[PDB]
Amino acid sequence: KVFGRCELAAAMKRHGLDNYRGYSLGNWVCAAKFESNFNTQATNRNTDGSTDYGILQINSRWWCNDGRTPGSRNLCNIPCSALLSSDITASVNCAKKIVSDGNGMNAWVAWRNRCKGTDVQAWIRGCRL
Ligand code: NA
Repeated sequence: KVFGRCELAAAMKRHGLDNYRGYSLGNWVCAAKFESNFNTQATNRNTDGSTDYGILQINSRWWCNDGRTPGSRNLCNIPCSALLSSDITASVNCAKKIVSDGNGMNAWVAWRNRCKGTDVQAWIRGCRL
């Protein structure tokens, strides 16, 4: 499913991401925009053999099991395919585990290079939250 900007914001807010670990909603919508362009079915393979899945492009090396990433840890205890669902619940639950990790949202390269330090509030403006 391809989410609308405000539709995703509301869905993320309802799942408790607004200000989770101090990161405002704008940060999460911005990350999803540049990671997958709001497409829950987005997949991208990396040179190390791992693959990123879903709206938040969660990596198979440490967070989910896709059956083809040797030495993966599956920290979110879930099949990577579950992260491609129209229901973002799984991606959100795993993201909360990731952001609590230790490096915060810096775990997401697009957020560091394209969202961090910018006016993230702009991503939820005009929305009925
Ligand atoms: Na894994």
